[PDB]
Amino acid sequence: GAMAGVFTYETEFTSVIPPPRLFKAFILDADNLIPKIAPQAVKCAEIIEGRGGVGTIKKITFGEGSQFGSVTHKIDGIDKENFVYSYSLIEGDALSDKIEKISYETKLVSSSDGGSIIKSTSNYHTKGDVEIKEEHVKAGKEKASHLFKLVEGYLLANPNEYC
Ligand SMILES: [Cl-]
Repeated sequence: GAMAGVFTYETEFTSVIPPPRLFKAFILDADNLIPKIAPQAVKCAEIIEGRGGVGTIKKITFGEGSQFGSVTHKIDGIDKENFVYSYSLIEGDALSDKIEKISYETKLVSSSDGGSIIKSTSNYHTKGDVEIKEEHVKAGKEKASHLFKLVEGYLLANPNEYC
């Protein structure tokens, strides 16, 4: 029986937008917001099974920017009051014989200056010898980063939304 392990990588950035508005727009309204403002990034998001809570299975189809590829996510948890959203990658290019699943956690933390700290944890569920490239991981972190800036810009330009 092959070695089962977990490789954990955590990363953070800041936003001028405080957690309640950021969690409502960027996290809870991702399916509707991102295809609408960034069609090149996301073509659409479709719920396959569930209502939007824990256990929900959803397929995200990318735009031209990611060669109309796609990812399938399972929602592992949602804590609206603490701004925590957990989900697993259950179908995607990042999975292999070596990486069977990636569980992510996005947590919004408030700061005293009125902003947010966006804390992203990636947990890679490994099988056998572990061979994880820093370039492969950091391209995934850059990806999430440049997209967030499009969301942040839009929310600043449309202050009446997600209040
Ligand atoms: Cl990238």
